[PDB]
Amino acid sequence: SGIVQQQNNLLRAIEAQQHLLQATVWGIKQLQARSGGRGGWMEWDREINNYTSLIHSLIEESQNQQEK
Amino acid sequence: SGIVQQQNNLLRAIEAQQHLLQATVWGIKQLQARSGGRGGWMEWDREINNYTSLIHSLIEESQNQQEK
Amino acid sequence: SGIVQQQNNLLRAIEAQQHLLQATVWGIKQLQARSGGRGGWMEWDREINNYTSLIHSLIEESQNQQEK
Repeated sequence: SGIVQQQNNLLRAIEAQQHLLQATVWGIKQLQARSGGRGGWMEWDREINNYTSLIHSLIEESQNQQEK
Repeated sequence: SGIVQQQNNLLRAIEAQQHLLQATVWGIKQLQARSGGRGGWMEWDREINNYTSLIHSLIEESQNQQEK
Repeated sequence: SGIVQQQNNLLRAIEAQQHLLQATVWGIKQLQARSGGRGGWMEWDREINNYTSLIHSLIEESQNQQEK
């Protein structure tokens, strides 16, 4: 199954990009900390965290269905 | 078709990550607004918007070919 | 193979999102340059660059296995 191995490849790419996205978000948080504090960013944090949970969920789902 | 359902899973992950990317971009825009204004960021906005159109396009394409 | 063409579609989406991610990272770097310099961001740069290499690698891998 070149298709299956390829699907794992795409999943790994998404996983890697998620890590990149997380580091990018962290970069922004550090900037916010300088420039203004982070109190006004609670809802933004929530949106990002929620999307992260959604993505992690989909990765697990892919691994779950991959697995048997 | 575990392969097809799995492909939808990957598409959903990309869709979710796009939402995350969009929120992340918004975070940067707010920072730019403080720190310097946004006049010098028109071309950057254009590049991001263009890539967003490209991505939205690919999502629709995937859904289009999914569909029948 | 609607599945194969669809897999290319997903790969293209990831490729496009990578370009978006790269532009987003650049946006943050410019902000850091104003607000504080970039000396303290060497390790962050390294993490992002490393994840970018990992992603580029997976794209090539997908294209490699696509190809024959």
